Amino acid sequence: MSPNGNLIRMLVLFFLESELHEHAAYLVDSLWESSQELLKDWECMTELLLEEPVEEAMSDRQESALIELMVCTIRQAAEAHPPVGRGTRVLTAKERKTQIDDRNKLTEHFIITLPMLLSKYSADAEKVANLLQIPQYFDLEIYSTGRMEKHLDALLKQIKFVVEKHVESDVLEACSKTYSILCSEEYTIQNRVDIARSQLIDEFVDRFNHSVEDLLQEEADDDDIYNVLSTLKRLTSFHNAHDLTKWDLFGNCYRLLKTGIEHGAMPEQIVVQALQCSHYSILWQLVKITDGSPSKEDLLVLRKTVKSFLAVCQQCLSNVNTPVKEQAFMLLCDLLMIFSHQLMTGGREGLQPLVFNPDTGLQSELLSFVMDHVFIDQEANKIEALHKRRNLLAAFSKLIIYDIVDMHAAADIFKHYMKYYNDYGDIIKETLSKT
Ligand SMILES: O=C(CC1CCCCC1)Nn1cnnc1
Repeated sequence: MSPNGNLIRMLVLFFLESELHEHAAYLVDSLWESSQELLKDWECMTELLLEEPVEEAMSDRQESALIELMVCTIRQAAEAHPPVGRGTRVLTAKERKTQIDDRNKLTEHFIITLPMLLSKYSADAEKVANLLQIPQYFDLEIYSTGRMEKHLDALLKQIKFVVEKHVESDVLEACSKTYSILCSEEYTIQNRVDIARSQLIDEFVDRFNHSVEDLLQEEADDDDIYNVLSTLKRLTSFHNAHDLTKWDLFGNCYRLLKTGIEHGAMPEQIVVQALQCSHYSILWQLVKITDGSPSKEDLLVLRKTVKSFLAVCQQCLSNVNTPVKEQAFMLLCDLLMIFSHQLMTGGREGLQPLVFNPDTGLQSELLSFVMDHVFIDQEANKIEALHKRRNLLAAFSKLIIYDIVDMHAAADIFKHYMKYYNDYGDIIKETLSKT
């Protein structure tokens, strides 16, 4: 009750204060055999999180740490295996039984308690994002079984509050994925969630559209810019896992990107998001066309869309802001692979009119970026920025392998940059081998 409450408070302290466990998931995993009973006292945890003190309060950091530990215990309980990077087998009868029992407990519990947790910590993005990892583990059918419809409403109310209050890409993506899990994985609740999710979108599409018009008709305000970006961010987040094509979003993103090209003065984040959103619209347009039996004119309308967007991403290579370039590049190396001749695989030869070969000028520019932005002269931010450039190359690399860009002019650049390995590598190798 409060005995487990002391232990858990001290366990949060031992995690934070000692750098003996760096990963929460690993700490939990390590203790799991010995301290399962304690680590699945979820009523204790939510209590510690939700109650007000008598004495000694929790500090903001330790609350955060508790939530993270809690989410890790939930996973391990639900999944019944160690986390990614500690894995290795059959569940025994009793282990399976415990898994079903634990899943039931945490679902009933968290259905009721997750809306409350989200309410209290609604503005703490890192906490909210961490809490919204929880529904993926629920036994969704219990939203019907328990006559628990009141708490699904409750959750959806809070998810609405979160998206409405936040712009962080983690928070938003966490929300999107959550609607995703509540939607498609039970018919009973599907109709209810779809109604709440579609009403949410609507409110933002209207705000976005009004804001798009505000900005473009306009001397443009900081408000105008915050409204366009803020709303767009929400929609782009969702547009990855939700098919928002019924709202013609591609049109207003295209206006923001063309205005930015013409007059040069569109904020980098609006441009980056507008690109990402348009891209997501396009992929979803494709999915509807693959799966349906499309006519000639369907294909020809999608083609014109794609040609007009590849034109835009090309032009965006020349944007001063290097995040735009990277995004534009990323999308080019995505799209030119997608609308390659691969598109006519699996008896899909109807799609020929959608195939695109990038011209010489575009291949030259897709070489240019690599010379300028993968291969550059000159803590935690640099190990991250490296893996990005690594991905930018790996995405370019696919175009080389299938002769979509000039495979010889590419390799020439790879020569030029590997020169010091070919000229002095052996000598540097053997030298370091004797020290
Ligand atoms: O947060 C905003 C507006 C917001 C729009 C959605 C995400 C980008 C930023 N502005 N800002 C204030 N101080 N620095 C930037």
